[PDB]
Amino acid sequence: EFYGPDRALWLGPYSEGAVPSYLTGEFPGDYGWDSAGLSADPETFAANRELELIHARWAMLGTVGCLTPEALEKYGGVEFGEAVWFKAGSQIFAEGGLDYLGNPSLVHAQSILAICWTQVVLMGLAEGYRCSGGPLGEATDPLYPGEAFDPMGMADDPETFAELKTKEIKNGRLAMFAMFGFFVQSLQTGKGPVECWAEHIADPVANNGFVYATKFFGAQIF
Amino acid sequence: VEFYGPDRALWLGPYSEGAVPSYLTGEFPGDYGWDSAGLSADPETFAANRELELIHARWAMLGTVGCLTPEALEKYGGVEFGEAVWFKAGSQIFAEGGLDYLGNPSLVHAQSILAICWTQVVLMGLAEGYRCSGGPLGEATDPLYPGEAFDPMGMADDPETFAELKTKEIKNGRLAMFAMFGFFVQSLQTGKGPVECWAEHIADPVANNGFVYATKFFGAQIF
Amino acid sequence: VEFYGPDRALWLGPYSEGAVPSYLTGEFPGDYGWDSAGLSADPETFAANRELELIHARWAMLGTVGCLTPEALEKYGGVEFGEAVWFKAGSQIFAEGGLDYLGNPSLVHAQSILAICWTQVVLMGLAEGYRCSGGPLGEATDPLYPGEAFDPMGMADDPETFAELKTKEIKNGRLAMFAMFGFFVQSLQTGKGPVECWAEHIADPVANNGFVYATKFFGAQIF
Ligand code: CHL
Ligand SMILES: CC1=C[C@H](O)CC(C)(C)[C@H]1/C=C/C(C)=C/C=C/C(C)=C/C=C/C=C(C)/C=C/C=C(\CO)C(=O)CC1=C(C)C[C@@H](O)CC1(C)C
Ligand SMILES: CC1=C[C@H](O)CC(C)(C)[C@H]1/C=C/C(C)=C/C=C/C(C)=C/C=C/C=C(C)/C=C/C=C(\CO)C(=O)CC1=C(C)C[C@@H](O)CC1(C)C
Ligand SMILES: CC1=C[C@H](O)CC(C)(C)[C@H]1/C=C/C(C)=C/C=C/C(C)=C/C=C/C=C(C)/C=C/C=C(\CO)C(=O)CC1=C(C)C[C@@H](O)CC1(C)C
Ligand SMILES: CC1=C[C@H](O)CC(C)(C)[C@H]1/C=C/C(C)=C/C=C/C(C)=C/C=C/C=C(C)/C=C/C=C(\CO)C(=O)CC1=C(C)C[C@@H](O)CC1(C)C
Ligand SMILES: [Mg+2]
Ligand SMILES: [Mg+2]
Repeated sequence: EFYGPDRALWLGPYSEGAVPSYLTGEFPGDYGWDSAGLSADPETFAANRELELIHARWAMLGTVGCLTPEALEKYGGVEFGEAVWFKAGSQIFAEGGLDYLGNPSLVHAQSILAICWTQVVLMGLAEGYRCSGGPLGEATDPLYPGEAFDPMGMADDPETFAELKTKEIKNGRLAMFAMFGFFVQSLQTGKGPVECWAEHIADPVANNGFVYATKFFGAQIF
Repeated sequence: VEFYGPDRALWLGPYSEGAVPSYLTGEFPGDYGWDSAGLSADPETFAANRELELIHARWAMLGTVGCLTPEALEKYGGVEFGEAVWFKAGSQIFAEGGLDYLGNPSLVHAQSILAICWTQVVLMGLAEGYRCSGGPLGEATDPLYPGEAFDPMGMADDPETFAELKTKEIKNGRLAMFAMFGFFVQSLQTGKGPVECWAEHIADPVANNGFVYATKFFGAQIF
Repeated sequence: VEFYGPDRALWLGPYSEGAVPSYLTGEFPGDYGWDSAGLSADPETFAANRELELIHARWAMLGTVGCLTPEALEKYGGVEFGEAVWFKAGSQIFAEGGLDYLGNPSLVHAQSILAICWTQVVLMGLAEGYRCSGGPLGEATDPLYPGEAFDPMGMADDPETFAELKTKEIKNGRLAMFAMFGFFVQSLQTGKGPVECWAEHIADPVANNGFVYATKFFGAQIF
């Protein structure tokens, strides 16, 4: 019910008139949603599927990456320089630098210029290998190469492969949706996601988003 | 006719001849031959953008009247709202007394934004669902012009005047969208309501115009 | 030899083939095979985007020289402008005496912002009309390369050097657009002019670089 003509659509029963002809159920995540007609061209639709999933993979890492140090500081008694994700980058400018987990023996980076231009070379080469191949194999598929990147062979079965593609893109869209939550939540409340959540569950009727509705993405206008 | 077909009005007047794409043929309402960014070269995308544009235009038409009415009512009709300016109207739900319609505490008198929010989700969620796939008030025969229960006075029964009404609708809407964009930037830049801006301007148009606030970037006084 | 056709230079160097869309074949200037978002898969849109890009590149090329000239002239040529920094240059029309060209009160000496604005509307309005459909300086034979009155020195008469000049034009223009993007973000972040940023940087590059302002979001010091 996630592929083919009898798949799930993005409006449930009210989908009978809101699914374009080119969204036929072939690709993962096809809920028949393209109201803006941005993927009518088959080549562009291929590009947007590549844009979407690559984003979804970064968001999946992002939600765990943003929540982990804040959850470790608030519930694991760990002492980071800055454990909140939107302030975490700034701990490179403090005295002592960026000590991993607060431990000065771990990483302990002192120069943002080294962090920056090391990432440029590594990610520059790594992304170059993604489009045209490199040390860890040939780029047989822009999203699912599954050579060195499927060591446990979880994509070997063609039938479960089709279902795993669905699980990947649905969890990824949830992660992207959450990362967008982090962004506006941080501008609006000024606090980290863990702290936002904790404050909310304590008094959900009083600790929700509408408390900050008088600000425009942080800015207190009017 | 001068709003359809090959001799219709174009978006550059006489300087148009060389700035009209081949796929803008004069078929749909509002076709002034303007798609310089080639965003509607695909016929299917063009179909979506016409639906986006008109659906926007209908919200803008309601918006301009919706934004101006309580402010015009307060400034010239002596009505006492909690917040009569559109961009401050939402905040009245957090004020004491809540959202009193027309200022009357016996009208609406809403106290909970959470109730306003999740009521609109259900009502608009179904209403938009009925728009794409039909529902209680008929079948969604056309994404923009169903005209069943939504043409009760049958003004679209004549094919010729129907074509002229479609033109009037999309032109008034683009004017409304263009005006709502005015509301947005005027509020960020001046901080006042549209009615007050209009009144202040005609008082001294040479001194009360936009360039007084050009040193601010959409409200922010940078540099 | 290496900027057109199948053996041209691409936007990822050796890692490029397999990251070049089928519709980027080497025919047009600047074709490094970069359209990862597939925004130009449609031939007609791709035609529009090439016009958007090049017209921007020409405005950016004029922009970089226009933004750097008064700031470099004021700080290194002993010239006294009213406001020599580009993002402050527009505001000098609101000061007393107005916009004196090069600071000399006998040059221009504009006093009305409304006069500058609505003269530009008429002049640029007609000029852009002449660009799409032709006019006094000839017919619009080509949307980007008319080369009638706009190639008086006939530098594009040789077909081979024309092909190379087209390449140089788009590469210098993309650098200018990329640089203008630098001006925009640099001014929001640092609050200083491009020349002064350059001068401050070369004095102590390890301490006078962008990361000093990384805690601000395009000017705003949030968090
Ligand atoms: C003959 C001259 C003629 C000209 C030049 C135009 C030109 C235009 N028309 Mg047409 N029309 C003309 C005749 C006619 N029009 C129409 C019917 C229409 C219609 C329905 C519409 C147009 C629209 C437009 C605009 C669309 C292009 C654009 O956005 O450029 C503008 C781009 C620019 C770069 C101009 C800006 C210059 C300005 C000085 C910038 C200001 C500087 C700021 C202060 C600095 C900013 C700072 C930063 C930080 C923000 C454009 C101004 C459309 C419109 O209104 O969209 C806006 C539209 O919807 N025209 C008819 C009836 C048949 C005509 C009769 O001859
Ligand atoms: C479908 C559709 C149909 C219509 O027809 C048209 C349409 C409506 C337009 C269209 C709809 C489309 C929609 C809904 C679009 C939505 C897009 C969204 C929300 C994208 C979100 C993506 C967000 C990402 C990648 C976040 C990555 C996080 C990282 C990096 O991995 C870090 O956190 C890294 C990190 C960590 C982990 C810790 C910190 O310390 C430091 C930093 C660097 C911040
Ligand atoms: C039916 C069904 C069956 C399946 O079997 C399972 C299923 C699929 C799950 C299920 C489907 C269910 C469906 C359709 C769910 C639909 C949910 C919707 C639309 C809910 C809408 C929520 C809207 C909200 C909270 C508004 C937030 C605004 C705030 C507060 O924070 C601002 O302050 C706004 C604001 C302001 C004022 C200023 C800005 O600066 C910042 C921001 C935050 C933007
Ligand atoms: C043509 C073209 C060709 C090229 O090739 C490419 C191109 C250049 C891109 C392209 C050009 C495209 C152009 C010009 C795009 C312009 C877009 C614009 C301005 C759209 C504006 C739309 C805005 C809307 C719907 C307003 C809604 C208002 C409401 C809702 O009713 C309320 O006020 C509701 C409301 C609220 C919520 C607050 C409360 O207090 C009460 C009230 C006031 C009623
Ligand atoms: C290989 C090769 C071969 C050919 O033969 C010749 C060749 C082609 C030349 C050559 C090609 C080379 C290649 C591939 C070059 C690659 C270069 C790259 C990727 C450069 C990386 C740069 C990254 C930087 C500095 C980050 C800057 C951001 C800052 C700090 O200044 C902020 O403040 C961040 C910031 C924040 C945090 C808050 C916001 O508000 C504002 C901003 C500014 C965004
Ligand atoms: Mg044109
Ligand atoms: Mg030609």
